[PDB]
Amino acid sequence: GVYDYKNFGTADSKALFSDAMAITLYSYHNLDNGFAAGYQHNGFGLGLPATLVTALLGGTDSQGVIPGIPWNPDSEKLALDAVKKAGWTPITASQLGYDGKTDARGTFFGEKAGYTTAQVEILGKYDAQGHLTEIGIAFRGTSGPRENLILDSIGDVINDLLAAFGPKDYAKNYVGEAFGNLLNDVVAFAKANGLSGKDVLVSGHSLGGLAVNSMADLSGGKWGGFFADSNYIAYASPTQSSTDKVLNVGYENDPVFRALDGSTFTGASVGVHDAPKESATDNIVSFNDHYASTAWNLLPFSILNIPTWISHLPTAYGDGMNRIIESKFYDLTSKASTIIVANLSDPARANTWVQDLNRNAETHKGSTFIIGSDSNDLIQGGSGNDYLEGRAGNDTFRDGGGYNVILGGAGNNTLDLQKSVNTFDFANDGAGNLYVRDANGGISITRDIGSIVTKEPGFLWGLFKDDVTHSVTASGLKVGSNVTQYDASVKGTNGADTLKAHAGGDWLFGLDGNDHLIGGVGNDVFVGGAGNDLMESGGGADTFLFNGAFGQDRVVGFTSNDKLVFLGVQGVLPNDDFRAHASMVGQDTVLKFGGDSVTLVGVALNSLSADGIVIA
Ligand SMILES: [Ca+2]
Ligand SMILES: [Ca+2]
Ligand SMILES: [Ca+2]
Ligand SMILES: [Ca+2]
Ligand SMILES: [Ca+2]
Ligand SMILES: [Ca+2]
Ligand SMILES: [Ca+2]
Ligand SMILES: [Ca+2]
Ligand SMILES: [Ca+2]
Ligand SMILES: [Zn+2]
Ligand SMILES: [Zn+2]
Repeated sequence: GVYDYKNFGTADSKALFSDAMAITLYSYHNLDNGFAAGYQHNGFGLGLPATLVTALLGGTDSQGVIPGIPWNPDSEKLALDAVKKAGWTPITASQLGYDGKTDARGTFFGEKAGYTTAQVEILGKYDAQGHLTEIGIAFRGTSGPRENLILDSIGDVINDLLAAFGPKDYAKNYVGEAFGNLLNDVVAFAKANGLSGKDVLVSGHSLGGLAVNSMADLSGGKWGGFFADSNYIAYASPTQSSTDKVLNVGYENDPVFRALDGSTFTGASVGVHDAPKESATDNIVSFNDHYASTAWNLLPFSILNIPTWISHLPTAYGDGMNRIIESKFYDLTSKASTIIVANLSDPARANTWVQDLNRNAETHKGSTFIIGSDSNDLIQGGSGNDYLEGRAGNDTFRDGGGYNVILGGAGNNTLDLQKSVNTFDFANDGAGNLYVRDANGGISITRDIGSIVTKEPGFLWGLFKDDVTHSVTASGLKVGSNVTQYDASVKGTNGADTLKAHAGGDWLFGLDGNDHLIGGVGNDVFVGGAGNDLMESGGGADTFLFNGAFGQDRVVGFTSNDKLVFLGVQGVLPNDDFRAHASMVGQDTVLKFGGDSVTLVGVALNSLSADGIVIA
């Protein structure tokens, strides 16, 4: 998964991420809440006020209205209830033995000149018996003194800030300067409660995220090395530490995210700065009204241009990346996966297709994950391989080709093929998968899509209608009661079956259990399913399709004109080809995808070509 961290598995890494997000949002105390609500209801026509940028960078004399920043009067309680719902309670000064200042929210403040407006939340997570089990440190970074955020233009302010982070280790030393003594008290408190460094989660967003990287960098030498083994997840940070400790999460179109290289100001800092970085998630797109709009994108992309900070806002971090976490596709992803997250206002969502525009970013490689919202989305996949997730709402999908998985989710969902139904083949395994194969051979596996919309240029049956709506049934595609019949198939059971294709060619659906699939002289598509399946070509131009936890399969009689298709399988890195997954065991080629494998019986590895092994 994209948020894998150290050596936690997929699941623990996800629980870790979800906690980092919760304590990070808590540190802002709903700063952007009224703004996010306004954008969601109305769109981004009014753009983004300079006052919001200065608030994000400099903090607030709170809590209440600020010009151009709509204020939710329940900002504070909403935020506190939320962090608690996530399992976290602020720890008091008194619990810490800390002699310094906390305000009425229980927030802690920086300790040295230049750092006194810096903020941090110290939170505890407790088991059902009320024993402390984890400590959360959520940095809320500031630039320093507020009156310095209006002395020049907002663009000068931003530009000067960035140029100041690297010289004299300003960004590196930040947490040591601001919170050096507080963090000593945290060590003592951790130890008295039987916690070590591994039980501490450190997070924060922005200058907060810059603080997370600072603390990582300081963790080896300060506080007796106690936090060296701590968990560091930083959101939308301009900087990256020189350790291997920090998971730097951000949107690729967030102009603050990765603005600096380490903490070094470069020629790209004020432009597009989308070079790959080891600690970073490089290719997560926030598909919001700005990213989507030609008008908003007229000016060159730059942090110095305030509208672009729309993609920096913390509410869309929490909302969008939680949907990644909840995704059915989550365990297919990895750190550099291209993930497009539906982040449009209610107005834009009605008429805008969520798609990878690849705007202001290096060329996206490998498969694309598009994650919808819980409302009605319009989702467009590209001509390569796509994983499209509708979630709730009535969603409409389009896709331009390749191999795809399309998950309608709850609701009444539609796949609009934009082409004649005569250019497609439809198969159905009776277990909720409808397969859609285009005229070039590209297969989509679809679930929970009840309508297919075709475009017929000629009259269908003499009967029907440029756009034509077919209803997906157990027995075929229905218009009223025209049938487009499913391709011929043989279906098994969830036990061990032998299935035999007819000479004409059959989709063979093994399903669960260890199946024996006997193709014939014709063109078969083999779907062994779960279990360890033995699949025999039997002649023809055959396709073998692997999805999910497909087991340990054996393929017999594979030739040049046959094709393997791996779609929604484990262990695939962007632009892996088959060689990355291939080895010889005896006279057999073996392809491994996580703990699943295909053995090509009697096939020499050197005899194979990438064109017959599709890795999506
Ligand atoms: Ca990128
Ligand atoms: Ca596609
Ligand atoms: Ca949806
Ligand atoms: Ca849906
Ligand atoms: Ca079976
Ligand atoms: Ca099977
Ligand atoms: Ca065959
Ligand atoms: Ca199998
Ligand atoms: Ca063949
Ligand atoms: Zn306990
Ligand atoms: Zn056999």
